[PDB]
Amino acid sequence: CPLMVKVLDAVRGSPAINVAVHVFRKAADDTWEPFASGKTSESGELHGLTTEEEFVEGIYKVEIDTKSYWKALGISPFHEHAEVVFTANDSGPRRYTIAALLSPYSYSTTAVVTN
Amino acid sequence: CPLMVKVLDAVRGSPAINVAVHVFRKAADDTWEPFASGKTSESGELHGLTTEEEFVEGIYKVEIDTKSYWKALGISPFHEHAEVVFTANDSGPRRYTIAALLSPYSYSTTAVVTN
Amino acid sequence: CPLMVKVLDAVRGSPAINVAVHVFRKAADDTWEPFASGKTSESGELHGLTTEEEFVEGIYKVEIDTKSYWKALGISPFHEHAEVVFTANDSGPRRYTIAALLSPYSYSTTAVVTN
Amino acid sequence: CPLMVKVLDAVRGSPAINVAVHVFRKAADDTWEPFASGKTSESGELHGLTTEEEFVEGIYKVEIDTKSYWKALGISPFHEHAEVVFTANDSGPRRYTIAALLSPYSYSTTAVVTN
Repeated sequence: CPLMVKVLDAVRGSPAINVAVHVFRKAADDTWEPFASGKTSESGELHGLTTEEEFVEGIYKVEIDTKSYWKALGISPFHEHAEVVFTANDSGPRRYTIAALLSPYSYSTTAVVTN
Repeated sequence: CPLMVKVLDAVRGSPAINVAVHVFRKAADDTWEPFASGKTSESGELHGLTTEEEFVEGIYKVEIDTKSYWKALGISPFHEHAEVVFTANDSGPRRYTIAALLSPYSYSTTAVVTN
Repeated sequence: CPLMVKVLDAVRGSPAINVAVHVFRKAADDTWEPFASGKTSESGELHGLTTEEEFVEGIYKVEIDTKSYWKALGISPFHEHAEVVFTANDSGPRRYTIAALLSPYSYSTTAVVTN
Repeated sequence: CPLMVKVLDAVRGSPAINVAVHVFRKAADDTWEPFASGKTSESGELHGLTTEEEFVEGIYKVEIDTKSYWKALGISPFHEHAEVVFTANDSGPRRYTIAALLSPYSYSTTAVVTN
């Protein structure tokens, strides 16, 4: 499991369920190419985005579609989406978990990098 | 300013106004003695809690009454309050800003300490 | 599993391992009585604090011993501990997860309440 | 002040000084056009990015160059930058403060919007 995304809802105190997540990898010409995507589960998690073979070193962007999430709950949001941009490095630990905690006008994101 | 408290509302993207704050200082007998209190202004800031003279070395607890804030807005939140516990002035006088960012089921708190 | 605690380290991007956690329940005379305690595991989680039978409605305090955590890593911290105070209510969902994200001068805490 | 950016360092408990910030605005062709840039002062604040006249309705991206900040301090962080993407001024002019709180493997961002 090279890359996992976990999302929490700070207003309801719950996993953020059915949130669209898009992962991109930066191409040689500096454009962002679609890499993987999915929707978070009932546990707020998104598994199976990629494989060890495909997840090579490079610069990745994870876009979490927070605006649509809040709108589906009838709550007025600030951001278009939450964005997490990072370099994958083979030097460090092998599993990346991108965690996000969502409020209508604020979010935090943390990388948990483990073996 | 020896001690300032600032509170923001992450649902509205606004200062958190009229938030009650109580400060305690640990006494010689290990009990929490009342030290100062007040409420946040329209800027979400609380000034004038204490003075350079009165704000001696000690262990302090800043209780931010988040439940009363949310309930006055007609919201049922998770926490009773946010509690911020820290040693102050152990290396001489510092200026402390205790900030808090509030959501119904989550909060963050940060200290900014200047010499 | 009525109550679980999960702690993350924002500096290292890792679970916060071997963090002491103390849970208290408020007594009739307003004092805090020890209720349960433990240390977080290699995954940053603390399971088995209590049982459904013992975890009755009431006001609880969870103290996460952040100062000792940072000192064991050789990093200079601000807070004595992180404190999470809440009322357990049988009305809502049945499992409480108290999550905390730690930095030397800041922390956030979120309640994830699920069935 | 139409747009202000404020950055804090959660390791030091201090303003984050000399942080580069780039603002982009989505153009008619869907590309991110450069809009304004600057760097945070000793207060961790960045003023004077734009004007009431120039800060028209649009989708804006505030890129906060967190990796360069940490590397200038001799630290290897996780993220490339923190990106804050939002529609502005769609209901008339507002004053936006975009705040960010930085840790090597985590950040939080909050918008405070006033009329």
